[PDB]
Amino acid sequence: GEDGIFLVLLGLLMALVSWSMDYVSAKSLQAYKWSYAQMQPSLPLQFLVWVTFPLVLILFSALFCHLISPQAVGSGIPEMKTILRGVVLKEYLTMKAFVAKVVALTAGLGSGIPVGKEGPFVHIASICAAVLSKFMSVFYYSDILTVGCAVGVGCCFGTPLGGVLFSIEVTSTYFAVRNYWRGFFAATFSAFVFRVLAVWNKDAVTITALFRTNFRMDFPFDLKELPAFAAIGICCGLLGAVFVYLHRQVMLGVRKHKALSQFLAKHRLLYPGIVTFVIASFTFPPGMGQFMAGELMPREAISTLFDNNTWVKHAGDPESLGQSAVWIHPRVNVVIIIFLFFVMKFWMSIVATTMPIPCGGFMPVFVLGAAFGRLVGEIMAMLFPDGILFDDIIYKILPGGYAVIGAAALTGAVSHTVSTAVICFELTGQIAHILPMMVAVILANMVAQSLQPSLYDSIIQVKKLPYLPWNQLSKYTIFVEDIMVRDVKFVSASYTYGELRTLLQTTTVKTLPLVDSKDSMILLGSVERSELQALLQRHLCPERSCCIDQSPFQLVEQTTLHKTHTLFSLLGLHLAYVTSMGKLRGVLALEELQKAIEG
Amino acid sequence: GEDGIFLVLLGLLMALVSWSMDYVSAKSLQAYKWSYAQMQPSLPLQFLVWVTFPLVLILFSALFCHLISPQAVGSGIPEMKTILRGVVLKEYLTMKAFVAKVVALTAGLGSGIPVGKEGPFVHIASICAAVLSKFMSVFYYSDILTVGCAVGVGCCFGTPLGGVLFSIEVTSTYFAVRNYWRGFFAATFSAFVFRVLAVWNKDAVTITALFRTNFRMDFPFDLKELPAFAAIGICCGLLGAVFVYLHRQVMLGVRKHKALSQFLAKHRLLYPGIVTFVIASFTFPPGMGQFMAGELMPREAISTLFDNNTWVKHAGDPESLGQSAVWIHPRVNVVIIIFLFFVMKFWMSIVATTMPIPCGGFMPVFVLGAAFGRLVGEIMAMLFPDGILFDDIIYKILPGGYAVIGAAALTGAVSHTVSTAVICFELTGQIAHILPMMVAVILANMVAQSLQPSLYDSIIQVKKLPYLPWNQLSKYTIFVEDIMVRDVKFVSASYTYGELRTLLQTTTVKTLPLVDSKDSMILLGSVERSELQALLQRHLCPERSCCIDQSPFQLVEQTTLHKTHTLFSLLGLHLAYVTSMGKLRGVLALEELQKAIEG
Repeated sequence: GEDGIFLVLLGLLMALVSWSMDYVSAKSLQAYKWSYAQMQPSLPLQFLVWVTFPLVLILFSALFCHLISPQAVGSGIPEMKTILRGVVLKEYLTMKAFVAKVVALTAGLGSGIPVGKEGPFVHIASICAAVLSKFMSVFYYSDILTVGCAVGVGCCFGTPLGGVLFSIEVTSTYFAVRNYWRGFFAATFSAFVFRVLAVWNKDAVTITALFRTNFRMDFPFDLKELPAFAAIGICCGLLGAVFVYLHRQVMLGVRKHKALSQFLAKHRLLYPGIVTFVIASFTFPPGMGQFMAGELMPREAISTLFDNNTWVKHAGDPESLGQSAVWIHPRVNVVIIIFLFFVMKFWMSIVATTMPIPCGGFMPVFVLGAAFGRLVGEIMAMLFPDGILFDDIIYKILPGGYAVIGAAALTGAVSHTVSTAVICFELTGQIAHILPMMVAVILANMVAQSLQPSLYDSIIQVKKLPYLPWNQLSKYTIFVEDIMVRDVKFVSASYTYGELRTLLQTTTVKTLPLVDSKDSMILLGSVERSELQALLQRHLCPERSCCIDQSPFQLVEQTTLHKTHTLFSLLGLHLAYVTSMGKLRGVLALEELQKAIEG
Repeated sequence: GEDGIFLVLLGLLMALVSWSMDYVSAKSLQAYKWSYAQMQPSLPLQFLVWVTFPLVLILFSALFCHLISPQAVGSGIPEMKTILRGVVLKEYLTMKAFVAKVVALTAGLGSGIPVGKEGPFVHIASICAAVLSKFMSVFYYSDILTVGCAVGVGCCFGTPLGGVLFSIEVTSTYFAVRNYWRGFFAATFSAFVFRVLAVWNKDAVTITALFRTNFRMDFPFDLKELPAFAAIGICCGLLGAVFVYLHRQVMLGVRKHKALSQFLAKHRLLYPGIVTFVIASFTFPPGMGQFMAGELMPREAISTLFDNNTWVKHAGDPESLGQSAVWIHPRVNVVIIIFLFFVMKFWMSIVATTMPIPCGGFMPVFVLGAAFGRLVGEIMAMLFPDGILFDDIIYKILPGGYAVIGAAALTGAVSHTVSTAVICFELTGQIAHILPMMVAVILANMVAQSLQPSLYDSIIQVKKLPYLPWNQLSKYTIFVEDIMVRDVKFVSASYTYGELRTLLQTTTVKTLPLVDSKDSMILLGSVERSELQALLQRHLCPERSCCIDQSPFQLVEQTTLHKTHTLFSLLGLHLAYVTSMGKLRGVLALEELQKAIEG
């Protein structure tokens, strides 16, 4: 209840900063489109302004990623899912770097290029959670991490339950119940406040999800195109896996040669923008948007792509429809335009996420899934223009739900989870296609689990971070024999004045192994050095309460590394006093286990 | 993948038995209504047939609950959520009692009284999972329990994600990720196959959820009635808590006196039916259904209750609408009919779940939540008949979504969870009212968590079962001093022929504490007695491979009971070799911890 007050204040400021950032980003994009409309149609001058805006904005964000933030480039979720695996980086969790990312992320979201949103927003959300936890309870750790992840994605998209499911279902092994209680509570409140303020100030008539894709919802599917639903898993996940492979094909491409390393050391700044320059050469709407339709910021691009009609029979008319008018070449078949759409988008999304930016890998992946979905919907509308008969009512198909199941399925394959489709129908506003997208997402996840590793697993692999992985292969010859450290810290309780001042003047660390005697070698517990210092100074001052805890563990010295990994996984505890008969024999660390599981 | 084949065969037979049971139940109810229509309107004779059908059917089910099943009366979820807390009852998990429940549950679902469905279906689902796991892997325990619970509720209602959420979120403390993978996989497949077969044989045009409650979904709520949404939590959860209290008011009412105990021992059979007899006297449609409208099996009763119109302005017409025509008295205001509706339903649902039947406590609770929802919707339609203005379109309110948020909210309060509302909108077919029902469910859950215990917690309390509870109150004076058992089983590895045959001829249990020597008292590990017997017989026969595992634990002998409860909770392990300096000093059991936490 009262911790829930902490939670709702958290989600309050989360909704504030989310509304602020997308408000300013939308104003920026509409101001750009305002000017680019209003000046004149001059093909040197439209090209001029078309190349002036993006890289000024992008390299402004890149300056903020470079100079103020020392290490926060390429940030997102995999570093904090490694933090909940144990490796703490408090210098990386800096509040000052916090502001260094988000407004740059605003300039990231100010980009006309597709960018990532949620991963950095998850990270800065966990920053907000940790800092406000520092401010509160004076006026539990991976709990705050998991809560931060849940409220971050659920305040990105106003999606509570898919947000908490997307937090817990991948970034854990076990999970505590007070944490999901806090999770859905703050996530529901965050999704609540995020939607109302756009009705408070700048009308968003009362509630959509974000996107109301209106359908007839009467005889929707049917099950005759259900074998076509076979396709809506399989190849989708296939190409998603290829994406992962190609991402590694450029991550090694980050550091395959020394010459680009040397010129990067010569000047770090110029590298992303120039190649964005050439896809700026592949964005230009009257030059090459004649054959790509580059007039599409991705949000309204997919809302227009979610049009509840058949564009093959709307290839029958030259009618001024809504924004879907941008989907017509006057003499080229529109299956060819969806061809050039998906091909240019997949080989531009890779270099979009390649550049040194804190990037999530979800939103261009959404637009390619939606592209494939309305692709297959329009081409089977071409193959079957007939529809069915029903009681005095002909029911033909429509590809909007096909677009939304593609933009659930392929990104679920990419994300190696199922919560992505939960976000997908939760933003869709209608829940006709639930069990087909569920079947497709589990098909694509088992394809992707069969073939390739994850995105973020490959990310922590290439970045070579300290992580725990494992793969359930307990071989014959692995023993804890060269791993424990036979350095022994020790305190006897029998230490008097000189010995106590010696302990004051010698050691450094926060808590200590406490034994009976150093000849006994048998551990008793662990004691705060700080409490000892406090007791000694506050007994030495008034011149002129021994509480004891225990060590909950012992490593029997012939345990396999897989079962020891399992042990530290279920404990969630860091170090090991590997003893024999009570008598301490070695010290085992988490990083030592990681270096062992290298083998 | 291949364990997923086991999973989909499981969910296949689950969908088979679910389709079978509700198919036969629907045929039974329509055959009853067929006869009760077709004979004649005679008030002695309609009363005659009206009292003949139900208790014949009910006491048929009660005979199956009594005679064939020795202990399976009052079954459901709380016994198996206690089983995953450790207490195994394999005699209670009998396949033969399995068939003894379900067809009786069919006669339970054949009843015109509101009954429970999911709890017994969860239990028999876990029975199916355990038996098929016994049959497979020859051609992990609470994993099978949690999978059984998830697939049971998700095959009850065709609801995968709310089903797996309803399995995990209450019946656990920690939870493993392979288990939810299996969970949503089989749950999605079960929900898939359950819906298609009603289109295969007996048309259910292709896909609803179950109930397509069609709404205008255009300016739906608005936020001006949002303070009325304050009410839709609070009092709802209030009365739900009163329900729990009143349930205990009859559970003690089960065993408050000795005279009814003596007459129950005289003949167990007659007790439920007679009081059902008198509410049969409170069911009769021309006698007292003039003032209760008893012509309502609950499924179509709530689908009719989900009518997307205002019955106050439809109190304006005598028009033959659909089934909603049964909601009219020709001279009594319909707020008074909803008065008698909710009052008779809440004091009949208690004695419905009271009787010795395996019963869930959800479906009449759904109908009272829906009753309160359309109650408040119709009365604010009376208070505000105006609606709003919009662009040449007047938008007035409609109480169907109000009915569905009530039938999410109060049953979420009753169930002490949030997954119930997930099932609610997942069966609703439209997801307009998501964030209001989320806000209402968290309000009602915090009210119910503030006031009263759970249903099933009170159930295991009154049934006095062996369970672990706790309540985060570590007092000053609790120590593990009178709890460990100083009986020591011991085997030395140095035992030769006569000593080994002595160990063969003496002990009983499956695995044993293995020590170095009995004078050492220091435990080494645990060894299967069966493997020892096998080695000795298969070395004694060919006349005429010592593998060693370790004991992963030690209880330091001054641990508090709350932290020891926490220890066994996080381990998921049963017994404790409480040693000192290696040397074994006591044996601590789970039931001993339960008897300690009695204090």
